[PDB]
Amino acid sequence: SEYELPEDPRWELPRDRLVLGKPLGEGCFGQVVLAEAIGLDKDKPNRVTKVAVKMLKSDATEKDLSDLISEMEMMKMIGKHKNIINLLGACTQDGPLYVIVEYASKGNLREYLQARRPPGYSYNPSHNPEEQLSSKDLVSCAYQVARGMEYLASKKCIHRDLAARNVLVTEDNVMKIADFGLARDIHHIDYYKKTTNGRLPVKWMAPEALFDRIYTHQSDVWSFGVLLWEIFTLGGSPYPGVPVEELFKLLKEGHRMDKPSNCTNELYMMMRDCWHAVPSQRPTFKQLVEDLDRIVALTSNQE
Ligand SMILES: */C=C\C(=O)Nc1cccc(Cn2nc(C#Cc3c(F)cc4nc(C)[nH]c4c3F)c(C(N)=O)c2N)c1
Repeated sequence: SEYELPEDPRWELPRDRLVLGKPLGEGCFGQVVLAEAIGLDKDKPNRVTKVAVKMLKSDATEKDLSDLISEMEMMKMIGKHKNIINLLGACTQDGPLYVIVEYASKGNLREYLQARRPPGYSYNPSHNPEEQLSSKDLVSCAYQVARGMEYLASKKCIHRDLAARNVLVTEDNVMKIADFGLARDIHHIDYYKKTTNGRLPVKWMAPEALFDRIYTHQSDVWSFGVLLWEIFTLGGSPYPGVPVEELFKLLKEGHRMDKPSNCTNELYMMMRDCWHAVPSQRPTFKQLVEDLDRIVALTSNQE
């Protein structure tokens, strides 16, 4: 009420049409709760949709608020795509700011993959394992992420933290890139500081991002290579046993993670190409999409 929150009639949802439910997850993407929205779709005003609702914490500063507004406005400018988390609406009047986005019921991609490990990869940590993925399913996962990044890059959006923990999976097994709308911090950052889930984002950074804080579409392609490695280890942890100060050394001297046990030579070579030392020599997302499209069609669904 103290601030001028922007009301956009095309996106604004009355507060009374949002039935809030349980908090979602452990807060990696903010204070997010599950909800049911009534009549999100103006042609179907009596139908309910499950949605995720982002809000600010109790300790939120004016900086946290401006960031959430900016994230909302950035999602509008980027537009809709099947393979990103899409904006569905917002509540800016008669209460705290709510930003309403698509709900992904199967967790992030790392958790999705780990729960589908065969009991025979590292162990399956889920107490209720889910059915194993085919080789085609895994390549299709990579294809969908590539398609989401190709769309984001076409809108001049650089993700800067592309990783399996930032891909969410819907009930229909659609991959959606998350947390792309975020303004870049104006301060320098700590290379050793984990997120709230304890991830160590330096292991997804291209060397030019590591050493000189240069982020481009080409550095997202490097991260995509790390994500491909995460997919074919079914949620593995990159650079196992390598401390940060080692990692800096190792990348400079030109080594790269070893191929996952269950990964074709062709997909490993795509990983290695994404990890070209020279940014200009990496594939583009346009090329990756085309190549993964072809690989999906040729990859067996039988094992
Ligand atoms: C740190 C531990 C932790 O909480 N991990 C974790 C993993 C997977 C899923 C969840 C819970 N969860 N969060 C979301 C979300 C979201 C979301 C927004 F609210 C707003 C966004 N803007 C942009 C550009 N991306 C956004 C985004 F992903 C969801 C969900 N949408 O379904 C779930 N289930 C917690």
